Amino acid sequence: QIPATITERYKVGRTIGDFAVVKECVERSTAREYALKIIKKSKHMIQNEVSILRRVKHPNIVLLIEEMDVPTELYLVMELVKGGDLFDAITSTNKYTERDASGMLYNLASAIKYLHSLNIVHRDIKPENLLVYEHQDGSKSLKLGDFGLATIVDGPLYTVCGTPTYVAPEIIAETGYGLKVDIWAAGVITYILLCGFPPFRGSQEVLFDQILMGQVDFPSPYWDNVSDSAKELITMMLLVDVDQRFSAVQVLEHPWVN
Ligand SMILES: COc1cc(N2CCN(C)CC2)ccc1Nc1ncc2c(n1)N(C)c1ccccc1C(=O)N2C
Repeated sequence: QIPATITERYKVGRTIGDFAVVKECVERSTAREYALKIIKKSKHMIQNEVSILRRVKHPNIVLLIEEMDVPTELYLVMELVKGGDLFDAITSTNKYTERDASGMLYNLASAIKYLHSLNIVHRDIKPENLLVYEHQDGSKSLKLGDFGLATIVDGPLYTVCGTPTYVAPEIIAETGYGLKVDIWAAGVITYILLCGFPPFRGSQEVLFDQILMGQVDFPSPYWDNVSDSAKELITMMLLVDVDQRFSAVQVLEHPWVN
């Protein structure tokens, strides 16, 4: 049901992601591959995400190319990351080396640092919203996407959202939260990369009470070969104290990411 302007210039392919749907497409003039995200409309949440996607341009954030708006849906031509999401990559590989995990955290922290410099909190940083990028070198980067929950922090936020595995304890406590919930989610992800399981796993109230306690353990034998530098960084990212918890700048300054 797609407008002529899109089909005129793009050959729409298979669905690659399923509120919205994402499809593969080929730009006819160049044969270069892109992504088409189709957001269905109701008879304010879409306006917010496009306003964010218009402002965010960063090599580690999925780029918005152009918008085609019709009454029933909104069409977004977006960058295609051909690696797939990080969730599928973690399912196939089990765990990563410290060198691979540290380079991936460098990409995530770069995107978060850029977002926080705009006072944008993502609020949905998780492996399903990270995309693995294939370089010419064979090296792989990460790109952050899906800003449907992103918002500008002009004061403390209180709305509970995000996937519980990655949700910061201040969100669960409903006492107010800001940009640093993104750092906590990045800390949980880094922890998953280094060992293959989340730091807080629960049994749904068990998981929340464990996050609120925020006791990060590095169990044997899974963490025996992991460096103390990595355990220090993850610990500083997963601090319950919002003031002591690392900012994205502090994450990037840490030796393990350098
Ligand atoms: C070949 O590329 C992919 C393959 C798979 N599948 C998964 C299923 N498996 C059976 C085969 C491999 C998946 C994805 C991508 N790519 C991708 N490139 C760009 C996205 C995006 N997904 N979608 C889906 C997004 C997903 C999360 C966050 C943002 C986006 C976002 O806004 N954009 C614009």
